[PDB]
Amino acid sequence: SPGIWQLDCTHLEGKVILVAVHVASGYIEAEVIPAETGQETAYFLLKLAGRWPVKTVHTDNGSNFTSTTVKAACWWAGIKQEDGIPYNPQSQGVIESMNKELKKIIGQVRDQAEHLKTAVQMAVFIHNHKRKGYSAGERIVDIIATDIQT
Amino acid sequence: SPGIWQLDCTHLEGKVILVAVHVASGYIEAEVIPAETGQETAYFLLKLAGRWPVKTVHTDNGSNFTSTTVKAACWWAGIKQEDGIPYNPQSQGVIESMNKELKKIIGQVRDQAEHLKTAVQMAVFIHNHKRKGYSAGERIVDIIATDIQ
Ligand SMILES: NCCCCCC(=O)N[C@H]1Cc2ccccc2[C@@H]1Cc1ccc2c(c1C(=O)O)OCO2
Ligand SMILES: NCCCCCC(=O)N[C@H]1Cc2ccccc2[C@@H]1Cc1ccc2c(c1C(=O)O)OCO2
Repeated sequence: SPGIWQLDCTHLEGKVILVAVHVASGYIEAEVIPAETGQETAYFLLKLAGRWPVKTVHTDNGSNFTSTTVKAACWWAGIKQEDGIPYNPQSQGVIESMNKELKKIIGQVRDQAEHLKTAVQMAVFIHNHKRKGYSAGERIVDIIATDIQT
Repeated sequence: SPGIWQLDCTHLEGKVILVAVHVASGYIEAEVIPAETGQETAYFLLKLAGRWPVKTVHTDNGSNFTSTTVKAACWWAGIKQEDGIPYNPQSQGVIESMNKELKKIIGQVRDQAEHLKTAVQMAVFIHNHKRKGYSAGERIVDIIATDIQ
């Protein structure tokens, strides 16, 4: 559970926002990309895995599951690549709600930045610091620290 | 100390590698950029601060210290912008050693990637996971968790 992440792809302003959610905490990382390709997804995963201990990634769709570049990145970074089939059906709804929330925050900050990528990073900041009580940022750190003492 | 970061700028293949070091742990984040501008530095800081609890940043030079865009990012993200004057003189050497180490790792992986940015992210991964004994990645998490508790 401490090492499980979920990829998620949402759209805004004719661009793609690629999101990784740390399942146990709700902490996220995100980037704006022109289109969701294997190469973009692979590069995003490499960045993520150098920053947090990524053990398992539930890919967002079958194309990224299949992509040889994504498999190469997962091999390189020691990540177990899994599907994202919501065997637990509440997962689809949680992700959809998260996407709606992110789009809302982006809208609230959009005017403070010239570029969408900047607004998305502002939204990541706000999401991860939001007290809901601990923040997602506090939760991921706690969860991983607890795991290390084991 | 748990919230203190140091910016660092090094060069390779006619490009710029911008690095943030978490001082207490030695954990790093890094990106390749065409040139070190206020705008690049500001954007990098926004990314960093949304991901880790950045309280204080020791800027890498006076231009980024002065940049109004960098100040805007630090204001926005709630970061205290400080200079990077090594009042403690061992700081220059530690950073220089880190840059050398990173360039070495980059060289070791360079052939596995078409693009420099990919090699740099591989080097970040290796640096943060390297057991010295705990890894830098384990140390940053421990330090911040202790601070929360
Ligand atoms: N020079 C001879 C070797 C060239 C082999 C290229 C090759 O398949 N490496 C993989 C191995 C590997 C392993 C993990 C991550 C990336 C990569 C690379 C793929 C890659 C993917 C996405 C990107 C990239 C590159 C890049 O290649 O940089 O750049 C920006 O987004
Ligand atoms: N209604 C439009 C008003 C325009 C205000 C522009 C403005 O100063 N925002 C700051 C506020 C703010 C606060 C923190 C970080 C960035 C920014 C933004 C600066 C910025 C910097 C670097 C970048 C950017 C943009 C960007 O502006 O996206 O893009 C990629 O690298």
